[PDB]
Amino acid sequence: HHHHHHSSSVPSQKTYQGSYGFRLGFLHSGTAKSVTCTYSPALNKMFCQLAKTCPVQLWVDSTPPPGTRVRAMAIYKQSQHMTEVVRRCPHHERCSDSDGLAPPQHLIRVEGNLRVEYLDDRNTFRHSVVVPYEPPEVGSDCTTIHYNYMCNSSCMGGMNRRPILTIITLEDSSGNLLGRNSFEVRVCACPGRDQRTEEENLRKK
Ligand SMILES: [Zn+2]
Repeated sequence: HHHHHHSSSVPSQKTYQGSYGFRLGFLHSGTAKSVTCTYSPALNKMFCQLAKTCPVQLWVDSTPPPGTRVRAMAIYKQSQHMTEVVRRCPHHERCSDSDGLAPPQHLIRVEGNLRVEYLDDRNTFRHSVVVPYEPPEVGSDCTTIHYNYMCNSSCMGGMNRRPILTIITLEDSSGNLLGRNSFEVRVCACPGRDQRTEEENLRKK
């Protein structure tokens, strides 16, 4: 459809635990050359490869009500590009790599969930992917959602080498905000090397 490049609104990226003590967790922070997705606690930044699985843990202090959902949305980190809608580059939008659920223009996808829903906001023009919140299995302390980023920092067009932030919101069935957390994301070829070097850069900052 006729694409809108900019949005009249910028979603908040402010951390909010809310009534249920909503917080994100990440599996590991290792930086081996074989790593496909890792997280830097010091930088609150995820480093991952194109289309690879990105586990994100959802933690709560108490069970939220039925119908609770979890939304993911990307926005450009630099204020300058903040109103530009984050979307896939022409190449990826047109390569026919859809899994049958995700519209081709969406940067963020969720894998392994038949109840996933993709939204193209007709008011804000922002893209987002939502799944039902699934309370942890008996014995488990959290639940994990597996995201996929379908463009990287080397793509022509789209992000065009610009840094982005992923904003995760816990919402009720009415669309009200229950919690929010965000982290920067760098989709690249060597996540391990980049994280190990960027953490070094921070240490000398
Ligand atoms: Zn791309």
